[PDB]
This record gives sequence, structure tokens and C-alpha cells, in this order.
Amino acid sequence: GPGPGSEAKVTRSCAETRQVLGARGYSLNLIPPALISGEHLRVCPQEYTCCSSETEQRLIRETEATFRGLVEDSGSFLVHTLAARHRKFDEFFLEMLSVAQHSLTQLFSHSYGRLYAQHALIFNGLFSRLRDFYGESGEGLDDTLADFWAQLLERVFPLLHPQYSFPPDYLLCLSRLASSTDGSLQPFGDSPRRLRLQITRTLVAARAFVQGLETGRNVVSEALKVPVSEGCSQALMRLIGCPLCRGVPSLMPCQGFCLNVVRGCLSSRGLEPDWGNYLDGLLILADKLQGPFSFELTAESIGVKISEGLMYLQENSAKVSAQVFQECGPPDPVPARNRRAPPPREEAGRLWSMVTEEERPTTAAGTNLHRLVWELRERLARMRGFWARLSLTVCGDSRMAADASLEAAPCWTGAGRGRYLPPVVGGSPAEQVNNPELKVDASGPDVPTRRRRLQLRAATARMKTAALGHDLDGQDADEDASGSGGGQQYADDWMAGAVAPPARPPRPPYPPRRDGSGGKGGGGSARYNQGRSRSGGASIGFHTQTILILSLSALALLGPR
Repeated sequence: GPGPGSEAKVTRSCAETRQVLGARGYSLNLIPPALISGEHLRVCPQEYTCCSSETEQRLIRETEATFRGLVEDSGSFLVHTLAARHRKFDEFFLEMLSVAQHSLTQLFSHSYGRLYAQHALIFNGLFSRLRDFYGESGEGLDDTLADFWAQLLERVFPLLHPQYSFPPDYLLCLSRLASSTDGSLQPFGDSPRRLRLQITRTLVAARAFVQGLETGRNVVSEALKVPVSEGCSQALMRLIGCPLCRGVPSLMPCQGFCLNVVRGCLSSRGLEPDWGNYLDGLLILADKLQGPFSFELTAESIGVKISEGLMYLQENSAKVSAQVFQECGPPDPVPARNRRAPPPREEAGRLWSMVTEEERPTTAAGTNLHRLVWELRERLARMRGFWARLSLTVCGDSRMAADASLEAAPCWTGAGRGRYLPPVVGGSPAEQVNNPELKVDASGPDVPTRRRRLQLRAATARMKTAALGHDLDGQDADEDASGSGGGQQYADDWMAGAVAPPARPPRPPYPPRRDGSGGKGGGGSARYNQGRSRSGGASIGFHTQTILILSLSALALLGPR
């Protein structure tokens, strides 16, 4: 194949190797000027060499460091963007929570006057619980939304009818009436039904999205904590450092040889098949938050849904009075007057009024929401192939080292030169079992890969279910249904140690695993500890999150006390 021209030089000259590695800070006395009268090579073929064993080991470490730099920088970007998506999403929610709250204060102070002003804490208290629910700390928002209307009927009604006496029996009656006469649509119309349904189902869809982004952030952050195997460091030495130790720095690796080496180095790709399903859960959910579960629309609509209920309260005041002064007790005599009511009192200070509507935010607020869901949708989708791109990037960079040539021309194949022909395996560790250059047994994926793969699926199920507007009190079904899911299994370490008269610290006979371990003390889900297990106990380390708890058994040795 075609390639660049070369200068005639002494065959396998190690002086040239010294020029290349001396620039990297290698001690010059570790590299002879000509091939050493020994082989000294263990990872590279065992032949005469320019590398002392120290030089060979330095190259293994240097190539491993170069490898890690290309993976970690691309991972730091993904972690950074996941944090950026998270922060940007939360800031508009916090903003609209505050903007709606002020606009409601302006709306109700003028439209309802003292009826609102004396009770503003109740209306603003709701907003604090909208935020607490968003953070999963105030999940009892549904009861807060029910109590909101009970408090209003208890406290606004006596101000509408202040001629009547309201002992606590009537006040408590008014608070109960709201729950029984909302069924008849009298004290607030159907507004309580509108308010309670829209807010809760929108917030769980948004909360699921926040939880998903955090799940991804923590999945990727620990995926980079998967160590580089010693087999990878040796395969990387075969990739780059070996022809240099043979005194030929011009030979650089075939892309197909490289891809197999790098794919074997990346066991973290066990996260990949659930990474796609996890991002699909976010993407479907993101589309739902654009309109029917748009929180920014919901936030403003709170004002209208409450104002409608308070208008029904004033309109149906006579109808509510008919219930209050029969169910709570008889009417109070009052100094009612006939003929004509007095004219209303006016104020010397200019009074103002305003009206809110259930319209989506406009101009900058509307376009920021539109851009938010565009940035969330495109950036998440593009990073779906991240785990595959890790393998392609490292070997694309290695191709460009020899950009003046093609693999049609001879390239380095680990132990020699030519064109690489064996196949390149796919992704996940399952395909790395078939890897011809760096074989990896898929039976033992790394701990972050095992634990975080589970988290991706749990998030997937919740986000797709919440996309329907379903509460997050559902299940981890992959059918978006109420069927049960998750569970997993756990094992523990039983230990025994006499408390008295001997004071022996606890030690296992054996940890009873699913199979009972060597002591055969198990039954699948059952775990048994046998033998001289007096003064026994157990240590349980949960596998889904690092949590460790202890227990003890009342089997103290005691002796002939």
C-alpha cells in the first residue's frame, strides 16, 4: 500500500530509540546505542532489544497513562454536562416557583383584599411544599392540597359572614365540610379537583427527570473508577512500545489491532446496553414536560385554579351558608338589615387590579423552556454512543499518528507488521470473550459496572412510568405497569466470639452465602450458621449501596456461672 518515504539508517539502531525516549525523560544509560547482547523482553517478543527491563516497565506505565488520559477527559465532559443539565433544569423551576408566588400575592391581595391578606401564610406555605415535594422531602403535598381548601373554608367563610358567631365547633365543622361538599361542588366548585390533579402528576414527572440525571451522573462518575487491567497495560505495550524496543520507531499500529486492544481495556461498557434504555427514559419524559406536564405552565395555572375556587366560594356563599347553619348547628341570630345594603366603602389611595390566565410562559421565559428541552433532548441522545466512542477515539488518534500512510501499507500488529485481518469484536464485556488480542471473561464485570447497571434500569422503569403522569409510588416495571420489579438479593457474614468467660472477638465459622459457602449453611434465600457459633451474630453489607449493619444472638457461653 502507499506510504511516506524513509531515510536509510542502520538497521534497528537503538541510538534512535535513545533520541525518542531521552526526550521523554528516560535515563540514557537504560538504552544502549545498539541492540543489547541479551533479550530482556517479557511482554514483547523475546529478542535482542534497545530496552532494559526498566525501560520496558517505564513504557508500559507511560502508555497506560496516555490511554487513561483519553478516556478520563471524555468522561469528565459527560459528568460535567450531566451536572449542567441538572443545574439548568432546577433553576427555572426555582425561578417559576418564586415568580408565581409573587404574582399570586399581587393577584389575591387586590381581588380578595383582607380575605387574602390575613391568610397569606397559607397560600405561600403551599409553595414551600411544592419545592419540598420536588425534592422528595414533602411527599405529603396531596394532603396539603386537601387541607389548603379546608383551611380556606374554615377562615374565609367567617369573614364573608362576620355577623354570625363561629365557635371552634363551627370552625372545625367548616374544615370538615370542605371535604364533604367538594363532592357536591359547592364551596369551591371543581377547582380543588383541578388543583390537586395537575400539580402532583406534573411534579412527579419532573422529579423523575431530576432523579434520572443524577442516576446518570453517578453511573458515569464511578464508571471512570473501573481500573485498567494489567492485561491492558501489556496489550498497550504491544500496541506502541514494542517496536520501539526493537529499534524501529516508525512502525505504528493497525486500527483493527488497536480496536480489539482498546475494547478489551474497557470493561465499563457493561453499562452500555442499559445506558440506552436509561436515556430513552429521560428523552420520552423530556417530551412530556414540554406541554401536558409542563411545570412552568402548571406554576402559573395554580393562581387561576385557586382564584376560580375562591370565586365559587363567593358565588355559592348563600348555598354554603344553608349547609353551615344546619349541619354545624342552628343559625345565630344576626342584626341583618333589609331594604338596601349600604354602599361599599372606597379608599383614598388608588386601588389596582389584575387577572391571570392559564397561558404558557412567553418571550424569554417561553423560549428558554423551548431551548431547555432542546438542549436536554439533543445532548442526551448524542452521548448515547459514548461507550462505543471511547473505543473509536483512542484508535482514531492512533491512526492519525500514521496519517501519511494507510493500513493498505504495513502497520504494526503487536508482534510484527503487515495488515491486520482478524475481526474486531463489538461492545460490552460479552463480546470481549471473543477478543483475539485482549480476551476478557465476561463472568466477572467490575464492581461499579455491576452495581450501576442495576441503577440505570431502576431509573428507566420509573421515568417511563412517570412519563404517563403516574405517581412515583409505582413499581420498577419495564412495561410501565403496576407489576412488581427490582428486589435483587443479599448475603451476609455470620461471626461468633465468646463474650464471657473468654472474651474472644467474633470470627466466622463461615459466611452463609446463597449456596451456604463451604459450610453448606444455605437454602437459596435462607442462610444458616452452624458449629460452635455460640455468642453469634451477623454482619450485613448491602450490595445496591454501601450500607453495613450488625446483629447479635443471645447465645452467650456463660459457663457454670
